[PDB]
Amino acid sequence: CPLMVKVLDAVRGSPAINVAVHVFRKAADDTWEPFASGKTSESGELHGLTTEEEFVEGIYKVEIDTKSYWKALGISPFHEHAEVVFTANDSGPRRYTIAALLSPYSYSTTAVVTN
Amino acid sequence: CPLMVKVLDAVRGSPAINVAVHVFRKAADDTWEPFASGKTSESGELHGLTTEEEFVEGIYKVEIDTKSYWKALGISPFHEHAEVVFTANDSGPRRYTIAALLSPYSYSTTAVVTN
Ligand SMILES: O=C(O)c1ccc2c(=O)c3c(Cl)cccc3oc2c1
Ligand SMILES: O=C(O)c1ccc2c(=O)c3c(Cl)cccc3oc2c1
Ligand SMILES: [Ca+2]
Ligand SMILES: [Ca+2]
Repeated sequence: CPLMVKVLDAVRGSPAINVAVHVFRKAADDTWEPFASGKTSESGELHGLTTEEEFVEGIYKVEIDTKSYWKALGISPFHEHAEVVFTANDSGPRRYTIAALLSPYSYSTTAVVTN
Repeated sequence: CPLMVKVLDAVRGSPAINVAVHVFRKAADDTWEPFASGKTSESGELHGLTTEEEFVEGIYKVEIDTKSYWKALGISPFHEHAEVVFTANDSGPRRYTIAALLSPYSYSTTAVVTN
């Protein structure tokens, strides 16, 4: 599991459960090709998106469907989605966690990259 | 101007100066059409992107070129850019400040919307 996504809710103080997440990889023609997707679990985590063999160097986009999340909770949101765009670089063994903390008019994201 | 962008640097505790910002608007064919662009000043602020006439309803994407910013400071950062995607003016004109706070492996963004 080289890529995991974790989503937290800053309003309710909880994991963000059942959030749709789509991962795309940038193609040679600069378009975004679907790569993996899923919904966060009760812990706010989305595991099993990809494998070591599939996850090659490149530019990836993680789109978190925050608008649908807030709407399911009855809360008025600002963003259409949260988008995290990054380069995967093979500098020895690495596992990537893309984490996001959501509020209705703000989000924060960090990368936790470990060996 | 109804759209302002402000960027801060969380490593230095300073405005993020000379950050390139590109704004796109979703077209009727669902592609991202260029809308406006500029760069942050010595205060970290970007004024004058657009006008009340040009800033119509739509879905907008504000791309903040964080990688180019860090690279100019001699730092290899994680993200390619920070992306802020939102529907604007759906209930009439508003003024939007899109703020971002940058670190090499993380960013936060918030919107301040006023009438
Ligand atoms: O990976 C985890 O377990 C984990 C735990 C805590 C956080 C967290 O508090 C956090 C904050 Cl403030 C801002 C932006 C992203 C974040 O991501 C996290 C991720
Ligand atoms: O518009 C301003 O003047 C302004 C002032 C402070 C902040 C700020 O601290 C801040 C933080 Cl912590 C996290 C994410 C976005 C932010 O945007 C700001 C914007
Ligand atoms: Ca490389
Ligand atoms: Ca409308």
